[PDB]
Amino acid sequence: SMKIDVVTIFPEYLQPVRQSLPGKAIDAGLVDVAVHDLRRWTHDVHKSVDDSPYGGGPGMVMKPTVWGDALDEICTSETLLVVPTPAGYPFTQETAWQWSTEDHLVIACGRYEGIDQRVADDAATRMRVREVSIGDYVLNGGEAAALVIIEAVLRLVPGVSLLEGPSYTRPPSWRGMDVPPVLLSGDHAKIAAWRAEQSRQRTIERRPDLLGFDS
Amino acid sequence: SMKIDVVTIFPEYLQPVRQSLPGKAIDAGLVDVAVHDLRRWTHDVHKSVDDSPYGGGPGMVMKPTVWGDALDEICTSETLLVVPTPAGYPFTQETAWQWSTEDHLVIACGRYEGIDQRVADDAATRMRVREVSIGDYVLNGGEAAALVIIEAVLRLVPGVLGSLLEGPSYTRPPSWRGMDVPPVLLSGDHAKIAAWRAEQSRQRTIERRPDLL
Ligand SMILES: Nc1nc2cc(Br)ccc2s1
Repeated sequence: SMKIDVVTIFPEYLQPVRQSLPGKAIDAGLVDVAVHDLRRWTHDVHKSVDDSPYGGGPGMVMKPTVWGDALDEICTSETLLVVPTPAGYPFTQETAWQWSTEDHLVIACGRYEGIDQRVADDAATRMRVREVSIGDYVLNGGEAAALVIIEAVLRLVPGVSLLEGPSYTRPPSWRGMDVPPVLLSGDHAKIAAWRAEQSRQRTIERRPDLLGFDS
Repeated sequence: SMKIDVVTIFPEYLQPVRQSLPGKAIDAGLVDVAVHDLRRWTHDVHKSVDDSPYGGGPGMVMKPTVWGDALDEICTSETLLVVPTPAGYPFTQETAWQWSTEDHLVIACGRYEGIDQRVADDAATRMRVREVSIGDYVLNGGEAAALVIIEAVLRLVPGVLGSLLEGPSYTRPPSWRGMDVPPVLLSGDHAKIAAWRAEQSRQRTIERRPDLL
């Protein structure tokens, strides 16, 4: 049984956890996902969570005070605090396997130009903290990255390289395009070999890095 | 003017997109996002969208006849068909910039075991097709990847959503739980601040992303 808490100023954006794979995992009781509005930990009537950056720069930075109070309430020393950010360590399949065995993930979703660095620094004095990037692109906030991380982790929880090549299903001919004959041949060895080859050939074309080549 | 059509068996998943859109952008006709339930194009009373893989193996493959009908209705010659898949070319910020000037994106969300490859192959004979991965991990389906792609692309379209790594950021208060904001940031020496930020970026990139150097 895993607990996932997500902290965000847009709790509505996390509603997709209730569908597909995470929804099934929740219904099966293998995971509990709770979404928290960060503004719950504010005290002004304006419910401010952001302020201008020290040292200059565009945009706003999320205040450490509000985050600190939120994480104080939600986290324990056993928590794995996950902070999605384009500046993070890469989140990979290996990371997903690692986190699949955790009792408690707390995902802090930033907005504006990110979260005051002291939030992660302070949290790291009492729990494990992981700032991670899900890919080399910029979002407006961490919420979609939280959903990706939850999807990647939950499908690996007990109870739930190379690129996969093309797959096919019925009918054997469609619009004049035939399924590769070897796949219809029932020869397990030949099919295995063809699939292995297709995998390695797609990998060299689409992801040469995976095989130790440039680009 | 960008139109995005998303096709999925989980249309409710894509609701945050529509909710993410400022009314000003919609009323100005800058953007339109539509979500379509793939089962609209099923043929049978059981609304079947997948079937066992030829050549054997685990999982299911999505049916070409269903997807072919859906894309025939939704796509035109001007469409950029986007297919999220862990087996794709990498989706990066450069991709997002490229796609931000497209008139029509159609995002085909399938299970990771895949859509029958003839769907993309057929589509590619009359439109541009891009099979892409958003990272080096497997998701059960393309829906969360579609959310990431939509957000990364649309935030680059003026007014729609409202190298080295970035270093740390700070705001008030100047001291919090025993930690002070780096005094250089309060120095009023803006050339020095820029140099300090450059070094913080260098250190963070070496530590977290040595591949970038
Ligand atoms: N690719 C990603 N972009 C962002 C932007 C913000 Br603001 C917060 C988290 C993330 S993860």
